Amino acid sequence: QPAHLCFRSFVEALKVDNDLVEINTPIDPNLEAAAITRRVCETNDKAPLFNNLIGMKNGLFRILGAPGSLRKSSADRYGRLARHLALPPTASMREILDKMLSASDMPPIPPTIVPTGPCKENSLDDSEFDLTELPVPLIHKSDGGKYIQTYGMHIVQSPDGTWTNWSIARAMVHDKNHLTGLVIPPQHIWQIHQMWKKEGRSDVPWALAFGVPPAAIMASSMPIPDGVTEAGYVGAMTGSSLELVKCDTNDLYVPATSEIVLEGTLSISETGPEGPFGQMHGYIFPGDTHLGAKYKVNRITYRNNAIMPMSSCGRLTDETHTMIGSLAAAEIRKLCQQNDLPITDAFAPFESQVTWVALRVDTEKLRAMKTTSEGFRKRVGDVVFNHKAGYTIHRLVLVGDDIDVYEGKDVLWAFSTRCRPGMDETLFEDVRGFPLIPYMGHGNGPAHRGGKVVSDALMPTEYTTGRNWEAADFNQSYPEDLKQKVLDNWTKMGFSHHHH
Amino acid sequence: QPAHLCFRSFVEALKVDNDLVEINTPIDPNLEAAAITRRVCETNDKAPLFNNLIGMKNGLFRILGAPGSLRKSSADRYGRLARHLALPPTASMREILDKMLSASDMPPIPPTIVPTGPCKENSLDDSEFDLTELPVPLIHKSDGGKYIQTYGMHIVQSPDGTWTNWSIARAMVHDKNHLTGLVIPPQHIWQIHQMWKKEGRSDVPWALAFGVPPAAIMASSMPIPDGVTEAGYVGAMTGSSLELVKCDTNDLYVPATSEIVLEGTLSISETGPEGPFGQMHGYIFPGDTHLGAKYKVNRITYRNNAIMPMSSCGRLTDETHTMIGSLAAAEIRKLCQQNDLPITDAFAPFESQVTWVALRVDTEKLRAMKTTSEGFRKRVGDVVFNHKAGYTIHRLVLVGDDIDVYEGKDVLWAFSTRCRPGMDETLFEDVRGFPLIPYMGHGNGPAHRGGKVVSDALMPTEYTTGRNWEAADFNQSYPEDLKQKVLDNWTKMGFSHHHH
Ligand SMILES: Cc1cc2c3c(c1C)C(C)(C)C[C@@H](O)N3c1c(nc(O)[nH]c1=O)N2C[C@H](O)[C@H](O)[C@H](O)COP(=O)(O)O
Ligand SMILES: Cc1cc2c3c(c1C)C(C)(C)C[C@@H](O)N3c1c(nc(O)[nH]c1=O)N2C[C@H](O)[C@H](O)[C@H](O)COP(=O)(O)O
Ligand SMILES: [K+]
Ligand SMILES: [K+]
Ligand SMILES: [K+]
Ligand SMILES: [K+]
Ligand SMILES: [Mn+2]
Ligand SMILES: [Mn+2]
Repeated sequence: QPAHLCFRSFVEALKVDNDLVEINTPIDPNLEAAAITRRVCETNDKAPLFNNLIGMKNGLFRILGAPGSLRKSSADRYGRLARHLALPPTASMREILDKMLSASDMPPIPPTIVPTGPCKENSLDDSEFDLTELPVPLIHKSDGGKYIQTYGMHIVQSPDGTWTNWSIARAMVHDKNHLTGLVIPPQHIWQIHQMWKKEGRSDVPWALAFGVPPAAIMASSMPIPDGVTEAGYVGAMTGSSLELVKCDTNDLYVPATSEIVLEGTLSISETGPEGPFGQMHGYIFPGDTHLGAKYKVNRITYRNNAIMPMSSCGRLTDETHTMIGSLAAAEIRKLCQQNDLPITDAFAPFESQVTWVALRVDTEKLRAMKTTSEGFRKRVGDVVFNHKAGYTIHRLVLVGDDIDVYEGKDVLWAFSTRCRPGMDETLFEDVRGFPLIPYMGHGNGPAHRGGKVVSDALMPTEYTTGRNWEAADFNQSYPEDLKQKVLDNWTKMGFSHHHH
Repeated sequence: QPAHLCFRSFVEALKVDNDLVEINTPIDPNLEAAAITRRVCETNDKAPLFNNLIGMKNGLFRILGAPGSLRKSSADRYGRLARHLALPPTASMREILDKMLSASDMPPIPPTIVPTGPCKENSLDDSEFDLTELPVPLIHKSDGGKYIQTYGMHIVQSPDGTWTNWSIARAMVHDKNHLTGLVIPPQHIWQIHQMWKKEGRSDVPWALAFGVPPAAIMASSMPIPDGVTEAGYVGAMTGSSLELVKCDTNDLYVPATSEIVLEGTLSISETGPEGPFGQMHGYIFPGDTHLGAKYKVNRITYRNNAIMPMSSCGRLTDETHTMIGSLAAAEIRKLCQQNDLPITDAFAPFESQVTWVALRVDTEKLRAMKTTSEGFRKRVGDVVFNHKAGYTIHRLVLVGDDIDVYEGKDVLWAFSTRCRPGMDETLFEDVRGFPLIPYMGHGNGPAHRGGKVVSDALMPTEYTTGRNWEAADFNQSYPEDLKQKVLDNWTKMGFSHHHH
């Protein structure tokens, strides 16, 4: 099976790419696996495959860390991401985001039901598993539980059967047969939970699939629109219908090659302690436990020699930056274009801990609008911050055509030099805030409202007659024939490879 | 003579450090020298010494580019700066800034007058030079003139003789015997010019010395207090009295080993076209010529085989970032401590294009003040933004004890995650602004007022009971014995030098 359609094939692809280290000696799931993974993420090293987990029993489980993290070289920086999508490993960020947006103007390709697949190779009923006995990792030293769920896909369906959502949301082991996790607005798992709660008749049929098709975990991490079934979007994106098999104890459908599948229910009434968790902005507040949603597990099915993917998230750079930030940015690009705003490109700079999105403006288009910074800031911020795709993002930075939004150094340059503090910004206090950001949920103001800003790093003439500066840099402040002469004589004179 | 006391010795020190490239083939001062220098600055390469300048006549002149720029390795990153001050080349930023502040609580060491020195080896009178015939560089393609003055020291004295100031301010050739340049408030050259203008009797006696003692050019770049003679400050800092020789045509005194000396007058009445210039924020606005101050040159004296230092300034990283930003930060640290604020460290992040200063707070001290973010922001901003040492700085970022302000990644992390936009900031509109920043002088609001902000990246409990988080990073989220185990097994497992 292809790497983008089968997680086991994806692991082999990373091996073959010399982007994997197989660790075959015993590693403790209590902190050690995650500490190695954290080190990998902080240094852009090879992904670790832990083949010998202390406490693995009857095939459950190996761990792959850092599945969507960065590579060290510039040339294949995003190569792990590319391998989720059948793209060349030297793909740029723009190419990866365009692949994830491509299905937005295509008919869905609904999934294909097959009678079995590798995820049915083994099963454990209600009397045969205990989630507290599996080698679930403790990811950070102060975490409030063992976070089994950092890179699986929650599967829930609307009561009327018309929408089946696939998403990533964290969950931890509560007891032998229950998890607790985050289910918060405006996320689709929460929106669907609310529909079940309003109907009031039963708990939500649920499945959690780990080691799913890499293209499916990417869509799981992307804010595609309300009511759109991720399976059909991924089918469109990849050009192929995804093969799904029915759960044994409910009527949901899971990827046939899922490594591990939990089947059960998401309660419409019960809660349980959840968190704290070391999270995407780089923090853990020890002892900050709150009540989260509660899931009951009725059945586990799994592949022979099952592998659980794990994100050891926190400070730069891991899946919470490369996937959450970038895929929100992509959806924000599209949303702005659909609202007739002249946005060409969007990216969440890693240096902002993916709390900012830089929006590259087609300033020829802007000039024809004959508008002003105040008006334009307001319009952009009303579109993005009143939509779900803006949820996680607290600062939008508008930049002109000379800035590459995929390069955080240039975004930082433009923000620092072109946006006058106060005057060139509009604050938004009556929008949904992201409470996970420390300055929200642990800050001075309301955890769930406000704290957002549009910062205009367009210069005045970009609205009127055109750019009226040149950069004071080697590229822009010297003529071409001089530049080339300097480059050609560089090593001759005494001064000091693209792949490496 | 020691490197920190003699520019010629400094050049030799860079050679010996393998931090120089001597270019002995012909290089054009029209753009080529500066383009090589710009490339060096953008890549942290070795400093270029142009020994064969097209148009050099009778010893005037060789050029040394990038005299205070960065080195490529992390271990001796600031080594060129260290060599201005007799510090080891592996000196940290904190050590360099502490050396520049050290004379602030020492008695001055006034200079020593000697009868001659190397700067008198050659001279040209009123009938023998023409500034338009010297190999003055064109630094950027759209510059409004040939900027002879990017790394010399202007020397002016108060009318009453009590204060002699040394400072860097840009100047360009106007004609055969005049320069034009920036002389703007609140800078000391402007403050002294105003005193002469108020007296109204004559033009200001002036000298411009190039290739001065490296320790003197550093103090020239630092906002030491009003009325304090830089020579005596440098004498205190270095522990030695600086040797000065009298000018031939006025009664000012220049460093005895200056490479090149211009003697004349700064007009109290005349102006002339000046700029545009590719400047420290990375921009040039072509055609933006304004009237600047006018200097008359009566005499040139110079060393045999004179070398003119040159800053090819613009985008990161050059002397305008490493010296202007850092030395302002140092003075701001001191100013805050003198006003009883609990600041331990200050640095202008390069990523902000040196428009921000991050202030590290001793949060034990802060807690004992029993204050609030609003009050504390206000107090810090009133102290810094109403002083000259805050002139260039438009954003102050307050951070707690866990942030290393010398590491821009950590400053960016804390600003992005701990400061709520709007709520955690105070805008200052009734302070002096820095008009050179594009969003000031070419922006939407008054070029000379406002546009400043204090951004509080202290968390709420840092004012009350103490830090209540741990970072979700390898250092803070794993116990010590685990960390060391991981590091010790790193290469054994399969994963991947301080000097490199
Ligand atoms: C890639 C990725 C995404 C997320 C998460 C993680 C990773 C690795 C964790 C490591 C598990 C950390 C956790 O904070 N986490 C997470 C989460 N969204 C939540 O509601 N709850 C969460 O606990 N997202 C983001 C969501 O996946 C996206 O916002 C997506 O858009 C949701 O899908 P949908 O509602 O649009 O269908
Ligand atoms: C290191 C350095 C400092 C400065 C400059 C440059 C370099 C390399 C130029 C490349 C020439 C660019 C120019 O923008 N420039 C410059 C300038 N200050 C100005 O009033 N005018 C200027 O044109 N400073 C800053 C000043 O040197 C300091 O602010 C110092 O504090 C002044 O001394 P004082 O008034 O405190 O005595
Ligand atoms: K999704
Ligand atoms: K602006
Ligand atoms: K000075
Ligand atoms: K704050
Ligand atoms: Mn969805
Ligand atoms: Mn001074």
